[PDB]
Amino acid sequence: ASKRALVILAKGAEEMETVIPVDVMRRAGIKVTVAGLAGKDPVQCSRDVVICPDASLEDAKKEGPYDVVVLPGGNLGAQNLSESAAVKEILKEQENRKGLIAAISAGPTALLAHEIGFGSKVTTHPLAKDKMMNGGHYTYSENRVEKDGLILTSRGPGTSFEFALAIVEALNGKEVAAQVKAPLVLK
Amino acid sequence: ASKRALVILAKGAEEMETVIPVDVMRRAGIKVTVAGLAGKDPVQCSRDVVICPDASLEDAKKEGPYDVVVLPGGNLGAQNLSESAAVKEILKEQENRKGLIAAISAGPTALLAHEIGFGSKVTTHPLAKDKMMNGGHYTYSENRVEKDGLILTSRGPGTSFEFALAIVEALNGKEVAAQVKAPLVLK
Ligand SMILES: [Cl-]
Ligand SMILES: [Cl-]
Repeated sequence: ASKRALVILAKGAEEMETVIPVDVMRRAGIKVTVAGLAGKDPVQCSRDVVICPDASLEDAKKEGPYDVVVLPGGNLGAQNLSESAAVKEILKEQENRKGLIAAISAGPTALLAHEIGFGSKVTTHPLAKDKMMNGGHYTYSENRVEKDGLILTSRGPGTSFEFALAIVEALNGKEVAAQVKAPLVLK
Repeated sequence: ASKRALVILAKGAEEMETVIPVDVMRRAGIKVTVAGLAGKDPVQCSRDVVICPDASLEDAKKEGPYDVVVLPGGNLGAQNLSESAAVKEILKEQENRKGLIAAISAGPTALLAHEIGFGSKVTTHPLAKDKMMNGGHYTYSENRVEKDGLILTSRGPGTSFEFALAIVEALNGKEVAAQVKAPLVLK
């Protein structure tokens, strides 16, 4: 049976960090739900790309659980994720069931907000390091993609392919990830 | 005065190849119009990401000319671009005024359809080479980004950052492109 991903899309999300993992996951045959934090309406991302979600988060969360919960970054997107009690419950549920949780750039700061995966090695965008590290609850990594325990993290738009393909490797295995990689014309 | 980009968005467009250049161009302070080929309504891209355009192409073309006309790829997106008389006229106008024309993956095959920039060195997605080369009207390149005459081309999702930053260098110069690059966390 196909693996399922939930991608939580908030106003101010980094659109590249949203679209790259959605697209690459779908290339891997993962069933991806782009879920609007605020409802079903279109979401204005950080650089003004407007994306129509597949479903509201309210609805999508009723179709859980998912094999991965994905948090794109963008500073204001991550702030919105961090403020959401719905996100908090989704992430706590995922952690409790030992499911993959994946977050990129500023997205990992929502893990901090919701007290998820403390004691894990994490990376973030370099500009989000100090936020993420407030309290010393995680160990920092400068790896382009990091994985420790349940928590898969990555740094920025420029690491989004590596992040997505890591998610694919975790869910569908290394061979699938390599087959999806080739037609992308990555370096 | 700010440079202006027109990005033509057709059903079946590769969403990564649309969003990466839009986002990176806006980071460079370029004023970008995402123009819907079919009108103002949301566009279903190749991997089912749904993007709401800024304007219809019909409207956006009245606000020309632009410093760059950008054609994302995706096989079916490029086919739709190739069939459009509106695209044909936009591209012919741009060529006539010696403006930059930029196309990625399958997107360059619309240049072939519309007889634009014959005799230029071009690259495409490897799977779009034979289409592009039908007739021998261009010279093929395996460079990740290629530029010859008016025509800037690139290969795939994985070359989209390099493509976008080439557009930025052409419009706003190398220093701007380097400053936009750093916060992306590219390899
Ligand atoms: Cl940001
Ligand atoms: Cl395609």
